[PDB]
Amino acid sequence: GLSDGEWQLVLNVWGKVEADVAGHGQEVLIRLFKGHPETLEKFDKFKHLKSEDEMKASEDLKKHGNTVLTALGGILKKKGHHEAELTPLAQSHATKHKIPVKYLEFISEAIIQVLQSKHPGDFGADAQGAMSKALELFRNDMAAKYKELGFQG
Ligand code: HEM
Repeated sequence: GLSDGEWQLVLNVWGKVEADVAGHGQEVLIRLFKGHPETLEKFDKFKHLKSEDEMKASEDLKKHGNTVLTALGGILKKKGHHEAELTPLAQSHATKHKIPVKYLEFISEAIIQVLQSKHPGDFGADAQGAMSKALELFRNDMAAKYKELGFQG
């Protein structure tokens, strides 16, 4: 549960990611790969990128960042009523990609790091706390679906 006011600060800052979705997606995955290299091991398509210059050059890394943030935007706009948007994600991530929950935590922190670097002016103390609670609900709900799916890391 976030208040209505919190959901508003979340959608507001989300408006700035939507003015450049692939741009922000690409830096989130770089921040993630740079910050927890082990996460790169889950991506066949990218385990061959050896440096930040190669990641930056990567057209497919950019398309995938786009995918990720377009999926996450759809969830956020639901303001917590996102079961339907969430299921399919939990099903592939658990069964197919075998992504532990800690990895969800890693990407949540890269998302916040990107918004802080790119929009300091808009991403003050209030927007920061609201976005954190929004990503923390997303992860708690993903963890529970995992659980009913019979998994979890
Ligand atoms: C904010 C959290 C995330 C979102 C919204 C998200 C979204 C997606 C979407 C929409 C797809 C494509 C359709 C599907 O397979 O479900 C995808 C595929 C994938 N995801 Fe995620 N993801 C997230 C986090 C993660 C993390 C943290 C990892 C790895 C450490 C990861 C690994 C993968 C892989 C390996 C694929 C298939 C990539 C390919 O085409 O080879 N995801 N993700």
